[PDB]
Amino acid sequence: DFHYGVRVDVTLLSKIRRVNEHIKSATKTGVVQVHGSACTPTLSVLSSVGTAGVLGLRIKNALTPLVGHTEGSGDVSFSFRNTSVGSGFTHTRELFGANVLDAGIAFYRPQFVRTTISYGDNLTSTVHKSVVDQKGILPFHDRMEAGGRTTRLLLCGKTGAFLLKWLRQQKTKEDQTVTVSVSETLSIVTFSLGGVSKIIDFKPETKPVSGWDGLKGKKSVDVGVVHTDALSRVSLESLIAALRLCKVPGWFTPGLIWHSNEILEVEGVPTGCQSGDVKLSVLLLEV
Amino acid sequence: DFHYGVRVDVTLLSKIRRVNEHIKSATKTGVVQVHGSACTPTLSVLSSVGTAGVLGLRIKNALTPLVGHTEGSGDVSFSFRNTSVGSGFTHTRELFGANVLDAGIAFYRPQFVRTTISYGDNLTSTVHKSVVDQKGILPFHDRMEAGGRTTRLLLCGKTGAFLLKWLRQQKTKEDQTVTVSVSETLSIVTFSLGGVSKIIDFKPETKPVSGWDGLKGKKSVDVGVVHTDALSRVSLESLIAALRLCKVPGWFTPGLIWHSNEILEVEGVPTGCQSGDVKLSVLLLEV
Repeated sequence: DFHYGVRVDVTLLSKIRRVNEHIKSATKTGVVQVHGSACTPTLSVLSSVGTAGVLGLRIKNALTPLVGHTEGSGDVSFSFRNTSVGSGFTHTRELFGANVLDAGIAFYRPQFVRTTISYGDNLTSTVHKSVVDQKGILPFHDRMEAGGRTTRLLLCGKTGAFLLKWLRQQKTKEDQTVTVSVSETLSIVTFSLGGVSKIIDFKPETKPVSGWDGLKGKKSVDVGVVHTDALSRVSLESLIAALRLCKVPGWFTPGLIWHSNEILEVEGVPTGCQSGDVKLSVLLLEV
Repeated sequence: DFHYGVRVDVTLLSKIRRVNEHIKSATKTGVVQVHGSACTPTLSVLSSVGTAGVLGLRIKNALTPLVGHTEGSGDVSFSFRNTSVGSGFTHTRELFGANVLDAGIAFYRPQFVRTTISYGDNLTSTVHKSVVDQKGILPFHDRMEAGGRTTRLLLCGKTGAFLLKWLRQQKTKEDQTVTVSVSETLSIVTFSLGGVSKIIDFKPETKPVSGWDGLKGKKSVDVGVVHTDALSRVSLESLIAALRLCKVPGWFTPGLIWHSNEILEVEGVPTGCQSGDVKLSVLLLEV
């Protein structure tokens, strides 16, 4: 019983390919998910990053369901690994392949997944079957649109690169916990590790803003919003990778957000104009 | 019309896996072939090596044909690339996979190839279809058993490693032609390149021998057979790789053979006892 299938908009994925090539090593061992409404589900990839971080690439409107699916009108949630064990098959690698003509993903019994890839020469194809076994990993990203007032920071290229150079030169063989804090009194965020610190000041926006709109901005000055002092102590490896993964040239630039729920999020803030169906971020877990 | 299929003895390939892992980068872009009798065909992989060399791994008795094939009793010859263009599918990579449970290759119209792989979890599988388009590359290896008297050389580990160290330290960015010659008068083989040479002497066997049996031997002395002076001028890149590819620890050790037909062959001479169904060599083309 073929309960649910979807056709993959490969043309859309091509335009987004650059984002996938930048995060590919981090997501090779990841989890691929198909979730949201049965009508227009989201395609997303997740994977751990360093000791306590979680990457999430989420692509809306890249899928069209096949007519005659049993379970409709409500939601959908299929979660599997993109690289099945033993295999030489990486879903996202092939979904984003350059020489890909068409692609589809089917589900059936919710324990099995079939991905069909059709290559350039209108002749070569691959049909990979596997198990849907990552039900524990939820699609917990394209959410929490309300609330607003959150403590967030957006650093420019110059400051952002300088912050990264500094971070990695503190790195050793073993991981360390970095405490990141934000002062509302002084408009300052400090990175503290071992016995050294990095201080960065920012211009706080008076006007009440939401998300990142109205903080760009990032030409030569560092901007931020803060309503309570914040303090987080996250994994250094996760931080480096997070800041490196969300810096996608011609696409995203890192933004830090302090969630009410102990979580520091590194988010790719769109620098361009063709990443509307895409969200990229890394949740840094409190250590 | 499913004209011809074969079941792959993965258990046998496992025991041989070590040979495949050593030549994998050289064969990634290679050609896979199924040839010989329809009853027991040979599985082999070919690929160029440097500017003018041809690697050939050939495995006998690793295949069992499926009952009901149209064309029988006579021979078979199917030649395709192991990495189809655009794909993330390498036949040999998956045929030799560790977590492989079973595998089969089918042919049908002689233009199409299907390889079915079944992984460890008796659940994951891959079905890759492609085109049989390398008809020009013939299976020209497990042949020429007669003739005999050929000029051949077998160097020990010490001499062989010293020869390789010397070769690669002559290497530059650009390739050069190395002339390799053999003197019957003096039992000596010399490697000449640019303006430097390496001289190696060997003990020639009186007793008339065939193939490599009766020249092993390779404990601490270099052995050889020569009936006419030989001179070859092959590609240096090809020579290095050839000597490096045919040196498989616990399996093969390089042997040089001067064929009557302008061709210098670098052959993996079995060092062990479990490589009976396998032949590995590289044909060095005259430059």
